[PDB]
Amino acid sequence: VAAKTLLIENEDGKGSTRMEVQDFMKRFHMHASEDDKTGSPSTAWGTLRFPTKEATAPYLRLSVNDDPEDALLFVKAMLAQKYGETYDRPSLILSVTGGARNFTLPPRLETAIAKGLRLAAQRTNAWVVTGGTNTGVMKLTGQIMEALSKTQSHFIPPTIGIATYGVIIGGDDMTRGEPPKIGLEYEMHKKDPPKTTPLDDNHNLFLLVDDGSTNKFGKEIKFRAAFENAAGQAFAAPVVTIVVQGGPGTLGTALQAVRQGTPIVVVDGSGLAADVLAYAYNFMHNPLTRFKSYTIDDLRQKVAQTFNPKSSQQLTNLLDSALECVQDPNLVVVYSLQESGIDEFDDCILKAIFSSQGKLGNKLKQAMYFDQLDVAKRALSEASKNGQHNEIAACINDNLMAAMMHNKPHFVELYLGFDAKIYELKPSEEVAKTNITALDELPSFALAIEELYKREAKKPHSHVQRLVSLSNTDVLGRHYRGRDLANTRAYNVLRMDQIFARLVSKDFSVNRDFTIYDSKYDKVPGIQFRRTAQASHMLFLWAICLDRFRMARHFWLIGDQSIINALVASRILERLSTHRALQGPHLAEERAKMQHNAKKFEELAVGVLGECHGSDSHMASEMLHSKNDMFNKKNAINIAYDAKSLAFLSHPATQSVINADWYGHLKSVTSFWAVLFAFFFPFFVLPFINFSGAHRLRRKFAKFYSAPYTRFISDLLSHFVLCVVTSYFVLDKLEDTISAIEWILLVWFVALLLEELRQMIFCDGIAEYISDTWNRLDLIMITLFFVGFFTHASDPSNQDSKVVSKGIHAFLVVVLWLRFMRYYALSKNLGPKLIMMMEMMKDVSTFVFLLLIFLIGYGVAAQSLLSPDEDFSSRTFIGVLFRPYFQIYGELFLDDLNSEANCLGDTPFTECSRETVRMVPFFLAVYILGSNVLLVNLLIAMFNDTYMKVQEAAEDLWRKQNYELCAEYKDRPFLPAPFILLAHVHMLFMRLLRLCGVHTQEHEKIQDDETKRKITTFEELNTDKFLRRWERERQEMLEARVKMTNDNVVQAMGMMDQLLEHMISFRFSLDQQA
Amino acid sequence: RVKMTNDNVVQAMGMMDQLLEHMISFRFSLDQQA
Ligand SMILES: CC(C)CCC[C@@H](C)[C@H]1CC[C@H]2[C@@H]3CC=C4C[C@@H](O)CC[C@]4(C)[C@H]3CC[C@]12C
Ligand SMILES: CC(C)CCC[C@@H](C)[C@H]1CC[C@H]2[C@@H]3CC=C4C[C@@H](O)CC[C@]4(C)[C@H]3CC[C@]12C
Ligand SMILES: CC(C)CCC[C@@H](C)[C@H]1CC[C@H]2[C@@H]3CC=C4C[C@@H](O)CC[C@]4(C)[C@H]3CC[C@]12C
Repeated sequence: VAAKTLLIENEDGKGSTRMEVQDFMKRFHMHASEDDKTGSPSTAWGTLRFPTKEATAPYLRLSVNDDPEDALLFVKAMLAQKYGETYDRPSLILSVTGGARNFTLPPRLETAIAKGLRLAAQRTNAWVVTGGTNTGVMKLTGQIMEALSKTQSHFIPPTIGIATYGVIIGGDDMTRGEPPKIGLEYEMHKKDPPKTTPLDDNHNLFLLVDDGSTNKFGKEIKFRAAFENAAGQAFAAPVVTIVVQGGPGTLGTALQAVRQGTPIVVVDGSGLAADVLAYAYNFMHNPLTRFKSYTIDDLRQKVAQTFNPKSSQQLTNLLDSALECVQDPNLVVVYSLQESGIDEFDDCILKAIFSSQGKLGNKLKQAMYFDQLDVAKRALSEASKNGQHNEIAACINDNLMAAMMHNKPHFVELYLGFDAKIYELKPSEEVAKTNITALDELPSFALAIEELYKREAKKPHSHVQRLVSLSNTDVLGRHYRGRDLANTRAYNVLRMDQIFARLVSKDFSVNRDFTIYDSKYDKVPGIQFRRTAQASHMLFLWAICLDRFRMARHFWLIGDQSIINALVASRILERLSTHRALQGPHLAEERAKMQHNAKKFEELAVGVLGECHGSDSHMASEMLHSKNDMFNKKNAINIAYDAKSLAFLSHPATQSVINADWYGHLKSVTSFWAVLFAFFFPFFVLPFINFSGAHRLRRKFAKFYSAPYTRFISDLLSHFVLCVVTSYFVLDKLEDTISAIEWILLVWFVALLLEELRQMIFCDGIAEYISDTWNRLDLIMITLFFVGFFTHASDPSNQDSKVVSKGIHAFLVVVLWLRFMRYYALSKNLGPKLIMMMEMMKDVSTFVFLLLIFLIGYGVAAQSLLSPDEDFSSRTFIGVLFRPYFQIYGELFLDDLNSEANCLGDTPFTECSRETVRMVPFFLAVYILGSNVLLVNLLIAMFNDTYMKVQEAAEDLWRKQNYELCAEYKDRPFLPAPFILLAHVHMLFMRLLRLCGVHTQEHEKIQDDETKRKITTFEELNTDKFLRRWERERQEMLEARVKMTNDNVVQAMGMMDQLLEHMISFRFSLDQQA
Repeated sequence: RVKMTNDNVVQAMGMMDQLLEHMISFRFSLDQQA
């Protein structure tokens, strides 16, 4: 369909307005003949489709008196219709100029020129301005640019051809249609009488300058020069002229480009006027020994050989134009394959860009697009050596913001190495001040990170705009689900940090202090280091949020608290890969491979812990008990449990930290029986034990009874005394009145119900407490004791109510002794057997679902077959469901079946009354073959395959339950269970500190700054040692060595081909010298 | 074996760079001799 609306850019350059196609293209005019001066408005514009081309290039016929800024606005409106309003702006205008006739090149120089032009068009997104015809230099530029059109997706570089209308074949066919011509076919083989030069088929745009003449060339040179000057004025881009062969008109074009300030790159080895300009640049600028023999008379003889003028004054004017074209050494850049190299054409384009109109930040942006960091490093060292460090440091902010924009982390490390603070970032546009003080306290680097979030969110199919639109949060970061603050400042970094704290966990939170960024704290020691740490953490969280791995590695390496930030990263990238805001096919591989990158951070985090376990176990235990102040004073193993990293929690150094968090961090009593002997005799063991006056022994006893192992063995001893005293209650006979042991059981389970209600209501929440298995077993033993005690206490004198009370309390016996198995998770040899039994219970339920078929079928058939003449009752159903079971487990009741069958023979099934009654054996025979030889041994094979499947996963789940049991018993009350309600009375004393008295005094231990600086230097030394060892291990792999020697063979084969070409040139010079 | 042939490729690339520098010096001496 033809487009009726086009987005034309405004005169301010900050917006685009939709208009009609005829109303925008009425400013483009045309001339029907040479006598017409004002002419008609143009009716020949639209889309022309070439043969063997999938797309139709837009053509526009414009007048010679029309302005080139309207043609550049029409090209920008065509690019806005092609690739949306957020199209790629060009950074280079490559003016391909040279011979309009056919010019055969050597294949090494044409391959190097086409590879440099394709690499500059792929990297810089450059606009190619050529002649547009399919003959010679413009056809070679179209053959260079057609390889970039197929190998690169998304936005393509446009190849604009500016050509005269009267020489273009098919312009009368282009002028014979109602505009816009949507896909009109261009016939290059059509015989046009007055125009014989067809257009190039690989040119992606056409500008046909119409002065009304026919078969005239050179009428569109000044219009293409004004279009290149208008594009360099509009996009703030340098214009570079590529020159290959060429005539005297190309020499006058290069002389007018050198007079206009445009730098020109001449490719030597292309012959003609380009070799004459290369010989003039060799005689005028090059002091080499091959260029020492070049003379003005030899260059005049080469100009008479190539151009061949009719007069000697024209040869003197051509030699003067070749001298004045190569008079400026900055404006002429000579590229040779025998001098520069094969991969030096884009370096010659970058050298012409550095030798162009020189802004320093635009040269660093063009070097960051061209990706030659040694060129920008030598230019920054030359700018620092010339005393221009203030102009370098003024332009390093926008170059560094473009370096995080275009994702070049070696340039990020280059600008970070060139004396620039990472907390000295300022945005490109000014931020409007809101009435909220949280945005008023945000510094300029937070506005720079919010500018990079708004720049990354302006791309189409962006996952961050779908992340914000599915966030349902406020601009302060609260999830309560003003609109100008929700449109302009919606990507503020406090709201992003609250979305990241929600995206790690439900209870995860971060803490950022901007009050060290004031100028009054500049004299504080280490405030600049904490400023670089907070800015590296914010740019680190932005680097995960843009999923760039190497920039996140660089901000992880220059940041502090590396292990905690790597765990938080790996959790938020592994959860953000499997998220509904990243659903969609176009964000497919960024779904996948970033999850791959997420596993990379998990492996990275383990190795820094391994580097800590390479260095010192005691410094690693001092590392992992340190509470980071940016994450609400949480230790790193709680960050691992909230981050759910099972690979980090199964490490033995983390298990050394968790077993140091057991036993009160006391290195004397570590055995179970030694802790039981210390708990049974406290006064006779704890002075005699090793350490961690009377106040020191009281502090040692207070360190002993605040251990989680001591509270765990107190809860185990209280549960053992509970189960033994309820065993002595339920086995002994209940009296006619209420006994004192029933009052002790009532007070004991009343304290257990008060501790269960204190764990349910005031501690965690109802949905967290209902998800636990053992809390539900505790609730059903509370309900079983209260049902049996209400059945006893409804009628204490009835013996039948005592029978109902013991039959209700047998469930309490079975569930209480089964709840004694929940203390076996602290043992090393019992806990994975419990997790393997809980994995194996699905195979148990599969065996029950297999055996119920055989049991119900043989039970109904067997009980119907031994009793033919019997009415149905309950006892027939008990006779179905009873005996078959116990015939699986071994008691094959047989005499009782011979007595039930009423068979009177001396043989055990003979002389029976019913003749069909001696088939109960045969059904019993096939039942015990189906049960005791088929299904139970299928369990055996299912348990062997089940245990050999999930043994290591049961071990890693035991490590997660080990830190979950240590965190559960660290927050346990210090008293055991029948004292615990009295300890809840002490919690009621905390209620006396809460609201009425309000005299609560609490404090926390503050660590030393020297110990935290030693832990941070230990973290930086272990992280640098692990990244050096991991780079050596990545370089020491087999695949990297065979790929490195394959690239070195390919470079040695290129060096051998260059040495063979230099030896062939030396043999040709030795043949021509003779 | 793959580390020994990687070191031998690196030594052969250094010998090819020295042979290319000697051939460029011989071509510069043949240019200056004319
Ligand atoms: C091979 C099977 C699956 C097919 C069906 C066979 C059944 C219907 C047949 C095969 C042999 C038969 C038995 C053979 C002989 C007698 C003795 C007679 O005094 C009473 C019936 C009784 C006890 C038959 C009952 C039915 C019986 C069990
Ligand atoms: C079902 C497949 C596996 C084989 C079928 C075997 C069945 C039909 C056969 C095998 C042995 C047979 C029994 C062998 C002997 C006797 C004793 C006779 O006084 C009555 C029939 C009776 C009780 C038969 C009933 C049918 C019987 C149970
Ligand atoms: C290797 C295994 C399969 C051994 C074979 C077992 C079979 C053939 C045996 C085991 C028990 C046997 C039964 C035992 C008792 C009786 C009752 C009798 O009045 C008729 C035969 C009958 C019903 C037998 C039939 C054959 C029998 C079912």
